[PDB]
Amino acid sequence: PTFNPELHAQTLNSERAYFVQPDADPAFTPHIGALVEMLTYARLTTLQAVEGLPEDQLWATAPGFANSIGTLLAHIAAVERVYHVLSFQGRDVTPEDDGAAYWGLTMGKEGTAPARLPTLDELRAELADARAETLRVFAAKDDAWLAEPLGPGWANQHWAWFHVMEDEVNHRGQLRLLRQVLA
Amino acid sequence: PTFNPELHAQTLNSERAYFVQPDADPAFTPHIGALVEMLTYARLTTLQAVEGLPEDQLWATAPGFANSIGTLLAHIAAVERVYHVLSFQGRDVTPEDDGAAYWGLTMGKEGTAPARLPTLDELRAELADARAETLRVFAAKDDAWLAEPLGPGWANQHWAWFHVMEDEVNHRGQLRLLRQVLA
Ligand code: NI
Ligand code: NI
Repeated sequence: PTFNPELHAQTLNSERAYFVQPDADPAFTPHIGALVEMLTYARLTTLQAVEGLPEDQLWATAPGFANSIGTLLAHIAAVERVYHVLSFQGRDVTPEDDGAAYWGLTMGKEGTAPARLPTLDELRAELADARAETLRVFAAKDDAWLAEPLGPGWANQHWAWFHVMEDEVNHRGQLRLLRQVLA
Repeated sequence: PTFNPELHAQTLNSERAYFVQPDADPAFTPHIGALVEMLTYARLTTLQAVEGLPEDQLWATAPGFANSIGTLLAHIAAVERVYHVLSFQGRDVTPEDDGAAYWGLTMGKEGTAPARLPTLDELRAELADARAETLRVFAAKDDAWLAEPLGPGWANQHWAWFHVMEDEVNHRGQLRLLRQVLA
């Protein structure tokens, strides 16, 4: 099996979003399944935080908030893209080889900037596309894989994917405050 | 067995902090073990965020930041205390029965305020004390328990403890920005 969205939370407006069910979906082994639930919840809460945002506020900053909502959304997707390289391809990321991801990763300070800045819809599409790739690969792996060190070292697979989730939540806390300042 | 701190990350300055090892500690069943690792990592990162903070900044606010660092640290501990009630005792929390926790939970707006505000050391002691109680109880439970609905309903045990971790990380993102504004 592959990821079936109907077996996971699709909205925060349901009791499903408040259950972590590691065996919900036969596409995933148990620890991987638990990660999928957590990643799903983190993404639903990121999207709720920016839902309805006036588009003229997307790149706005404020005192104490050096990174705009758009910058943070680019960053969240880019961290996932970076971990596809570290976790799935097994190599370190560089600005040479991974320029777009590196730009997102570094809040636009390094790497390769896009030709024009993305719209909010494009940012959400890139978030979804990154996540689709994660879930594709997760369906191919098992919990023994999750215990392995990363190819480039210094962490294990379980931590790496936890970190993708945790960093999203970290920046979503920031997004909540910035939106409130701007709006 | 009960929680042995030597079997878990004790510092962010070690490769141990970047491994999630659900079977590290015989005190815990696998999904519970994974939560413990995640909760541990979240707490280490909260403490790093406030380490060395000048104490005169503890209750300071700034434009866009209605909740001070002290308020957020009180909140993080209080959410854990609230979940001890919901998860372990099996009842809803009220301002009548859980006044101190309710004050932390609500950023000081409801509930029962302390006689005087805590110092940074006291805030960290309360964080540690709350966590000790969590780990005590986790050693008594198994993964079947983690799948159960909460007694007061609306979530499962697995989600509840995930949420304690995730909300900490959310507010730690806020703490990072506030400290940078003040300092
Ligand atoms: Ni980040
Ligand atoms: Ni909170």
